[PDB]
Amino acid sequence: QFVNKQFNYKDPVNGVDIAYIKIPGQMQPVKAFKIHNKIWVIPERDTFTNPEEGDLNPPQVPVSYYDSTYLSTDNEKDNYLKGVTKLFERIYSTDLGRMLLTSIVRGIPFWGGSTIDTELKVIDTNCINVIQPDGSYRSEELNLVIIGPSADIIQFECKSFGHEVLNLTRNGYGSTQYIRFSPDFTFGFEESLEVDTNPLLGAGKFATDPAVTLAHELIHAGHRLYGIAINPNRVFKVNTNAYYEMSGLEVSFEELRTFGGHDAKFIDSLQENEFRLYYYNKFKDIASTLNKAKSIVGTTASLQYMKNVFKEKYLLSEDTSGKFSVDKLKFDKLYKMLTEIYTEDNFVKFFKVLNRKTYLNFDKAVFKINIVPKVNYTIYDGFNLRNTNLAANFNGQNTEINNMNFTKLKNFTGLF
Ligand SMILES: [Zn+2]
Repeated sequence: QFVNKQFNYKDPVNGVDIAYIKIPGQMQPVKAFKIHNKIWVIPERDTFTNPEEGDLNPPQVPVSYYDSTYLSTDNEKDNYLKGVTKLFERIYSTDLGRMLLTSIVRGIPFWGGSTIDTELKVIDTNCINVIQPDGSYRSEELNLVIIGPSADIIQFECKSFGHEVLNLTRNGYGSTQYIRFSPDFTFGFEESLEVDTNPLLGAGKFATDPAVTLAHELIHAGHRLYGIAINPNRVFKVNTNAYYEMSGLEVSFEELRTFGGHDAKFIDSLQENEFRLYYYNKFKDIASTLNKAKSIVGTTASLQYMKNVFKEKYLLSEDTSGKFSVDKLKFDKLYKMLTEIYTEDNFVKFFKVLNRKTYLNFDKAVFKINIVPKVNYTIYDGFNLRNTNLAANFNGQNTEINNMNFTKLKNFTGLF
């Protein structure tokens, strides 16, 4: 199992894996759960990571959904925690998911906080502050936090804190990733491509498996933890869908990469090679920075332990004297793993689900779901339960046939 404890929300705090924490304005502490080394879950709406997003009311775009009361009660938080746990187990049960989660846990954000070259130092915004049994705070490094959505319930995304001059998600360093996510809602899509990619057609017959949606965000998180995310200012000015063109819709290269399959091929070979070279250069910077460091700051870890952590993360070569370098062959291999093997399209193949065929579509609807009961959804089958009417033809994802598992909250078709 990926998650050794089946936490209940009302389990007592212990200051270790069930604790009140603060994240790096003023905030009150929030109850959080450490589901795995380097990975925490905060069953709260995210009113914390962005100062401009401190409340839960609408400011509405077609694809949005608002309910300021979602995820306010203990029962909802208990189910949130169980649902997120189940999705991590579903992911981890696949070879591809085990690979991705292993990469994520090994992807410790770089200790790039020193302004003195000869010293190696943590960056504080890659930590959380945990209330200990005596009521005082300690600082804990972590890689990933799953948190509830902000005002728009269905705006899922990977958020992280910046640095004053460093671009941590694009300079190889990485940073702690906060994924706004809910297991309590999902998207409807259409099985015919010419309907799915038309904004005027379809009610959302099939439901997206939320394990795919979480995997998608985890793939972004992998890019961002390794500091290889593509700048969102690099976009495909889509010219393969007449409706996209009418509205001038642009899609980031980072999204196309993450989806994979034919979408990723809209990044041409020259651009692919440019980015590979750019990020290779960032890993070389990191090796040079590590070589300059002769002392560590803080008392919790030795310099040789931290140099090993980063050797293992970046797959660096180390000579006998202890000098690091980047092997271009190993770089290309890791870069390829993170960017081409870990894709939405590949997850679809492992989960054996129906899914959108492209990111360049129009979402059809949003449904309320409940994946916690095993009669509804399982680690091994998702909605498409074996030895039932739901096992065949993705019938479990068919919102018409498995109608008790989906309640439509909003239609998007006709609003674009
Ligand atoms: Zn995405």
